[PDB]
Amino acid sequence: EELTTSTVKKFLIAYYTKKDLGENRNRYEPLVTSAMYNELVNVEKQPVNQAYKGYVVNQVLDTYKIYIDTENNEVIVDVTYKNTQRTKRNNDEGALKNQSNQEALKLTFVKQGANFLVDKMAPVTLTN
Amino acid sequence: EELTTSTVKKFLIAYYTKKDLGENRNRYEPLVTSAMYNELVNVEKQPVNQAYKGYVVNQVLDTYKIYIDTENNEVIVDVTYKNTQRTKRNNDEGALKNQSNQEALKLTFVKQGANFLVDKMAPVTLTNELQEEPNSYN
Repeated sequence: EELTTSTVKKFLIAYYTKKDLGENRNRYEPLVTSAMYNELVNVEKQPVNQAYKGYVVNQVLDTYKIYIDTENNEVIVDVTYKNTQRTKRNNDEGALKNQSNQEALKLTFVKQGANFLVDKMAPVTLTN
Repeated sequence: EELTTSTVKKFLIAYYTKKDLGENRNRYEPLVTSAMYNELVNVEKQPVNQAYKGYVVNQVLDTYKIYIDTENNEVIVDVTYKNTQRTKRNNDEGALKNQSNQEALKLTFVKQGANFLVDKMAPVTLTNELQEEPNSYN
C-alpha cells in the first residue's frame, strides 16, 4: 500500500554496497524496473565510471537519510558511503581505505505486482 | 509521536500564503522555534526582500510535495506558489496576477513540548536543470 523506509533501505544497501563496479548488478536487479536496470548499467558503462573499475573497490553504504513522499511514491535519499582507492589493481599495497563519499538522489518507485521497484533516479543537491 | 504531513502542511500554509511581506509573521511564529523566528524576520529585513514589500502581494500556496524523514524529523518540501506582481507599489493598477513561482527547502523540526516546531530552514535544489552531466566527476 504505502511505500516504507524498509523498502528504500534494501535498495540503498544493494545500490551502494559492492566489491567493484558492476559486482552488485545481480543484487539490485530484483529491486528496480527493467528500464531502470538498463539505465543503471548504461551509467556504469560511462568512461568516468569504467576508468576506476578495479581501482575503487570494497564500497559499503555508511549512513543514510530517507525522506518519503507517501502521496506520489517519490523518495529523497541523502547517503554517505565508504570505499578503498587502490593504486594498483588487485593489490592492497598503497591503498587508501575507508574514504568517505556523499551523494543525494531523488528516487521514483512504482508498484509492479506485489513489490515497490525503483523506476527513476536523479541527482539532487541538499547542501548550500 | 511521529512527524506528520499535516504538521508540515500547516507550516507551509503559514509560510507561503500571505498578503505581503511580514504579514504572515503571526501565523508562522507559533510553528517555529524562537531562534528560527528571529532568523526568519531578519531575512525579511534584508534589502533584497524589503525591495519587494508592497510590490509582491496576494501570495497563495499552490502545489506541494512533502518528503518526510521520520527517523530524523527532517523534511524536504517542493512548493509552487502564485502571487500578484505590481508595477507600482501599493497600487494594483497594471499588476500581473496569478504569477507562478517555485521553491524547494529542507526543514529541520524539533519536538518542543508535544509540538513539532521548525528550527532550521535551508534551500535545496531538486530539479533536472541544475544537476550534473552523467559522464562527469561528482
